[PDB]
Amino acid sequence: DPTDCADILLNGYRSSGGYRIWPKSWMTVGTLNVYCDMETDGGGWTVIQRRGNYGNPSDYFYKPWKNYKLGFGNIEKDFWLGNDRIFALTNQRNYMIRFDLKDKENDTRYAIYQDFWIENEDYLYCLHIGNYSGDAGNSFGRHNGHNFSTIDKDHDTHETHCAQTYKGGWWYDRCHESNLNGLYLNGEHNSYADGIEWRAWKGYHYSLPQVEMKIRPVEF
Ligand SMILES: CC(=O)N[C@@H]1[C@@H](O)[C@H](O)[C@@H](CO)O[C@H]1O
Ligand SMILES: [Ca+2]
Repeated sequence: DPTDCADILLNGYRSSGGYRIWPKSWMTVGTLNVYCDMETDGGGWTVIQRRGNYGNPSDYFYKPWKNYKLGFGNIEKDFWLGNDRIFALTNQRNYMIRFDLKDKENDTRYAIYQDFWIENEDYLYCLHIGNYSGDAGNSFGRHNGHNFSTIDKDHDTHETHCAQTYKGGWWYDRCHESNLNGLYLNGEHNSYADGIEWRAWKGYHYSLPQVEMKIRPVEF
């Protein structure tokens, strides 16, 4: 019955954690276990990505198209939900995406983008995002309207292979201002922009230790 975490919240469940949901497209992707953040600004957020120090290698997110398509990781630790699943959820209705970022000093920033959705695999999971708001700085905006790229599939608009240079699966442009699926370098680093970066806040030489991407219906 519940199609996402907002529905789960409206049904009375107030605690954060894993829940089974029935997206409207369950006939194809099936039911899914998702992590629901029921605390941030009222709750009802379905988490689609998370980075943290959970024991996985620093290059854990350095995976090919197939892995990003199907998803990988544990929803209670660091993971990527899966593009087919993200497509299924973002298309069942209108969602906004929220980015929660935290640095090593435990300070935090967030960014909200309305009308968040991606197209299906045939269209290379092209990204769509609306207006920005928040205090982290608008570093995801430049990615609007770009294809998804991975180490084995260059779909960006640069002469080089953005994914191989910056190490993640992302909607690379030429190449990025945000790189949340990059290497887990934990803090300051000399290498150039290949860690978990959010340019508008910490520049290109600081890999955020903890980040999360989560969605909630606009009509919440
Ligand atoms: C990590 C990254 O993509 N840095 C690019 C830089 O290579 C490019 O020359 C410049 C053009 O303005 O824009 C930056 O955002
Ligand atoms: Ca290229």
